[PDB]
Amino acid sequence: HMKNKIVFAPIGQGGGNIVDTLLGICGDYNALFINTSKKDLDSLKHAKHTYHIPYAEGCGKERKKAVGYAQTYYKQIIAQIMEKFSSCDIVIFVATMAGGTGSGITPPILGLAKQMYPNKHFGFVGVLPKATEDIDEHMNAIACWNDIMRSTNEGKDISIYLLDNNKREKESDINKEFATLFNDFMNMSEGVVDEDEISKLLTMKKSNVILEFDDKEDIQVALAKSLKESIFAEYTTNTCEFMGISTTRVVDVEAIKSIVGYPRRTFKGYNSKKNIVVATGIEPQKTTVQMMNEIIEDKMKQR
Ligand SMILES: Nc1nc2c(ncn2[C@@H]2O[C@H](COP(=O)(O)OP(=O)(O)O)[C@@H](O)[C@H]2O)c(=O)[nH]1
Ligand code: NA
Repeated sequence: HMKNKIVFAPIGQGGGNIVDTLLGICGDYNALFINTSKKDLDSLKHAKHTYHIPYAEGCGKERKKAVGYAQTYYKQIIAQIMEKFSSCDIVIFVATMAGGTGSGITPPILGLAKQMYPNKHFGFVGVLPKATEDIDEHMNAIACWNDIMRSTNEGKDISIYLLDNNKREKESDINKEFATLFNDFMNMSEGVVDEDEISKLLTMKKSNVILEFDDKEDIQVALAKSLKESIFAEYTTNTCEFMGISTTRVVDVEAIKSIVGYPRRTFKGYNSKKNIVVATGIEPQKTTVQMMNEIIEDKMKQR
């Protein structure tokens, strides 16, 4: 259905882990696993389709060697995706940003795919490193972000799911939680948020965030705890474009808007299992990303 409309393009070990985790939850998705490391690809649990960059191996967080291996295979990689999954409207790229092949190869491949196939929708799921990681790791994530900004009109051309490894102790938890959040998002159509409404949310440009909250505490309090604990990178703006809401019981939607952010269009529905809010079209969290430059400059001066 909506899930078969989506094809993931995980690039690198971390991005491969996330999509693999998601497929473990639900195999209704499509994915082409891209990596310089044949080892990582062979070690995947649920990869039916993989693409090993020829004559390549793991790049040990060196993004310019990743490009070295990949640059000549960019088009065929895109050929693989678009012609094997020709009936997929939405191509979501998934990559960690501090790595070598995820960080260095995703922005050229994404940017090129945009130009070759203009009428498909493109998403980017990126993962910000922990603050304790070193200069190179942060320099890689800055370079990754900037390459995508420069290739997508500052995030305006694509959907952005921005994740923060600082928000959890284990990277695996980030993997599990996002995989859960995205699939719950996709299952909102089970008064219901319809598929076209889910489609609108999913394909909305700029930065998207998915939130779930409990029905114990007050809803303003309950959403506040979700925002604070969100695996997504923090946003400082107070508006968004489209908002999806699917809850177990009747809720004050305006309270949700005051806490999560004010949308110009809302889709509301009900489900029997989760209380989920999706904010889409949030301005790309450049402020949160800018902090990496602060880490770089503070770690640099330590030397
Ligand atoms: N959330 C999450 N982050 C990861 C994972 N693996 C790696 N990372 C992050 O990405 C960086 C290493 O990227 P990795 O994907 O292993 O390198 P790549 O294969 O060259 O893209 C580390 O600094 C981590 O911050 C993962 O499985 N989950
Ligand atoms: Na499912």
